[PDB]
Amino acid sequence: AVKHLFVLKFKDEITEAQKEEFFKTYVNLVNIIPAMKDVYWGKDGYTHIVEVTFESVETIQDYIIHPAHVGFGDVYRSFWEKLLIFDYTPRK
Amino acid sequence: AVKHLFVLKFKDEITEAQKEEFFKTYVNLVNIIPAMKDVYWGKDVTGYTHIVEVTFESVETIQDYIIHPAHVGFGDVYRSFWEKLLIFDYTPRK
Repeated sequence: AVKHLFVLKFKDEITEAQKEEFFKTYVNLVNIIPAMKDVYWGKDGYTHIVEVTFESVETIQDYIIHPAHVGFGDVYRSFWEKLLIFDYTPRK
Repeated sequence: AVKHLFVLKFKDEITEAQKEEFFKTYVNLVNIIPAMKDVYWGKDVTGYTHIVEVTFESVETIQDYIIHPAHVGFGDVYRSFWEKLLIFDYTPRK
């Protein structure tokens, strides 16, 4: 099982309630995007972390071009100053 | 339960043998440092190339890990392997 992990910094103008709303609405994408298996997010100049579980590297791409994900980006991309993305298979 | 996450880029000269020993030694710290509950690492397939996630009981046990001599030892030996590093400590939530 693979992970889609991303790390974010919000723009200064974004309020605390807005950041909270951002993650709540993101997590709700589990209700719309079949590829998303689980999501967790957290707050520790990056401040926030999001981890999504996927069946495979293939299913990650299904999430990427899903119309709800594209829609989320269009509404919310303006919230972040900068973002890093990582896709990988956890191993020990 | 809290998460210790770090993301790294190795310096260009670092070999595949050095990289594997690096994660092999780091993963092995679970057996030495009680605070470390589990570890997984991965290489990005999409700057930063590698991901390491450590699970801890709480933020208190993270500090036990931080000053543990085996952890300090890992840092002294292996810190020269990485060009850049980001560290995050956070509680996962939904």
